[PDB]
Amino acid sequence: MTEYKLVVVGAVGVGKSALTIQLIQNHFVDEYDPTIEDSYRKQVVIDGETCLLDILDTAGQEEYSAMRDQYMRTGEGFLCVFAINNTKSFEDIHHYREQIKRVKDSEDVPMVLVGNKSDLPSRTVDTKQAQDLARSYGIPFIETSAKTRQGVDDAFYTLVREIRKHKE
Ligand SMILES: COc1ccc2[nH]cc(CN(C)C)c2c1
Repeated sequence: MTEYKLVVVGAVGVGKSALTIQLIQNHFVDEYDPTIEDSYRKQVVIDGETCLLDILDTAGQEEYSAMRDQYMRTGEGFLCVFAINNTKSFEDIHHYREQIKRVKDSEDVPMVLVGNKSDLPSRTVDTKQAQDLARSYGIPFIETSAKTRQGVDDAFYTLVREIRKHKE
């Protein structure tokens, strides 16, 4: 069995744990908890292929800068989930992108753009502009609300598809 190695990163006020737990045990928590290092490993079926995903939830606080630059070339995919309600996290993505490219040492890298809190009428991040920004890198942008769970399953399939395309 192929063990997929990926991590979940994001800014403050995104609610990353809402999306992870939703797929892990189908549960949604409204409470906010700054998960520093929480393991979310589960058997996932991708295209009829049951595999083990080493999913880890990591917080992106400035308190851990050196620790965050310690190692990065040990992950296949970096789940960068932002919130459509947080315009800061949307613009911050550029910084994260630059960081990834710097360490990856390669431009050929499969990535996707998923946004959380799409169930909020308080939209700050425009989908049109997001599409343009995503198309600049060649990555797809999908709105994935954890509360109602809209297009989250399908989004995960596409995320892994690009990784498989990179494999072969
Ligand atoms: C770079 O740190 C990473 C990246 C991806 C990973 N997949 C699995 C692991 C290890 N696991 C114990 C979290 C991991 C670490």
